[PDB]
Amino acid sequence: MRAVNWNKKEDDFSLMFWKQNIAQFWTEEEIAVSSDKNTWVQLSKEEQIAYKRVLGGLTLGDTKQGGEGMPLVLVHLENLQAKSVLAFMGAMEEVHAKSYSHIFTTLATEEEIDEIFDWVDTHPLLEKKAGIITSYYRRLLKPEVTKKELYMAMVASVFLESYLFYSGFFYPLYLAGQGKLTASGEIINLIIRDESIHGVFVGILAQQIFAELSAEDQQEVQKETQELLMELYEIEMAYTEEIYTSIGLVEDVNRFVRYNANKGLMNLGLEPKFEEEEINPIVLNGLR
Amino acid sequence: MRAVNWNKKEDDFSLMFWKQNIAQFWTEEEIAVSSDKNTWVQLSKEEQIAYKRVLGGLTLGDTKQGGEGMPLVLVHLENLQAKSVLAFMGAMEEVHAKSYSHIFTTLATEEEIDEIFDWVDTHPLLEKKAGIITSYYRRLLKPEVTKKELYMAMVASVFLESYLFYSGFFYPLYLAGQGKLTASGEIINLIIRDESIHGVFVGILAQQIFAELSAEDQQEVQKETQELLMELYEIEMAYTEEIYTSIGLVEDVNRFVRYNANKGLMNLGLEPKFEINPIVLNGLR
Ligand SMILES: [Mn+2]
Ligand SMILES: [Mn+2]
Ligand SMILES: [Mn+2]
Ligand SMILES: [Mn+2]
Repeated sequence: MRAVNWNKKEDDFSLMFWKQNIAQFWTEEEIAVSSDKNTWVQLSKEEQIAYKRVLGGLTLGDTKQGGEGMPLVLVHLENLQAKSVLAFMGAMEEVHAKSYSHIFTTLATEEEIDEIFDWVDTHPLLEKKAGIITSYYRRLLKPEVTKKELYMAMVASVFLESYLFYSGFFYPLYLAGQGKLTASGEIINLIIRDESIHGVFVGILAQQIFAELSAEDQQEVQKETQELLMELYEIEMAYTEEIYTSIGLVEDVNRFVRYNANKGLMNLGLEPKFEEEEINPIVLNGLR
Repeated sequence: MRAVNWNKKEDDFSLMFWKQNIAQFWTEEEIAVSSDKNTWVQLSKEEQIAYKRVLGGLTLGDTKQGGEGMPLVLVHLENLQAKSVLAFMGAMEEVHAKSYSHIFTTLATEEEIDEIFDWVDTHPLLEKKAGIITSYYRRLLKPEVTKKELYMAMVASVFLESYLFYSGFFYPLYLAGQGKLTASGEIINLIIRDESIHGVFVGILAQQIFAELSAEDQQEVQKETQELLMELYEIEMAYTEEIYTSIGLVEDVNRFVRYNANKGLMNLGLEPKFEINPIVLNGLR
């Protein structure tokens, strides 16, 4: 039985990603958010509700990535150095999830926070989104998995945090770019800095697995990947309509979703499928 | 589907352990090992070989804990806050494993290091040890597991890092307690500091599951736990004889194994089953 040996490279990238993930390590106590209260109260009830709902959804995604996605993918990887990187990434998903609770403790009462998490747990589209993604992870709950199954779980993982999440990162970035909730915006930018390299790394692993497949299996997962992309896109358009109609941002959020879907495809070595638009300039200022 | 909500406690201890795990965070590059060369060369060939072999075995343990044990236990937990703690622990197991390579890079040539890892991969006792432990984890690769299966995986985890690899920490601590290889000893102490709280935490989770089992299931896992304890002990006794006879430390290491087996039992809320070396104790300072 093999032990991980870092003095002999198993690939050309795992060490670099290990060092980068460790270098970027942070926790929620590093950013004080109390100063956001002054701009929080300047928002409308509908704006506050949208903010809490999108952060509720982000918490769900990170809960599933740290608790199902990364662990089940990494268990089936044979590269021990890449496994190490995924374990660290999985830990950071739990830091991400906890940091949203750090924001909530400042911006909401205990009753209001209970309301958020109850709404998350019962929401039909969130359940549908999460259910489709985690079904790919659940297929890995067996002693031996096929590379097709492992590839598609990697695709699901890239789509979750390079793509599906951004319907949610939009609004904290949009507000931060307008000078509102900027401390919470600093936290969201730390999360995005992590997820950027999470998606690149998993996409590299996926491309390596894809190249190992038979031609028949490659054709199957190529088609399944494109179907999944557009299945999730249809659900995300319904979600954006539900969350953002009240505050007049549906089409803006949809453009951001398409932008990040193209990024997820490129992380997988695949061509863009949506027209190449510029990032919303207010969002861009929030990423600064 | 539920998201983790840290503003409402799911238990009375997960936050306490989250904060402590975080507070103890460290990486392999914090301790420079170069100064150990001066005491390394003063060891005999037999002492150097034993050192490299024990550290190879420790690496295997952490490779298995971070890549199999922690992920498969955590994926079946219902408590999302406890899940979070275990995910962080699993990440630290990879820090542990990488830190042994950091030591090797200073103390061994490239060819010698590849010899170590070849010896680890083909060693029959290490294969048997790891195979017994990871068979409890492999049982968790299915969509529905029983609480007996999850309990026994937690038992195996506690035994792995409260018990079954102290046959290995003995020698780094023994040398460090004599002023030899003290920088590597500092790394081992950071690892032990983590593993102390890993075993306690998984032991708490195990006791919580145990209390939900029927009386019949409790009887059955109690028997399996005591038999596993002694199956591993027999293998460990053979391992210590193989590793330490050349340097005259078999009986000392065996005493240390029994002491830590008792600690693993206590982490599970169980009574001790066996009736510390003072130089090892000085290496823990
Ligand atoms: Mn994340
Ligand atoms: Mn991620
Ligand atoms: Mn460890
Ligand atoms: Mn451990």
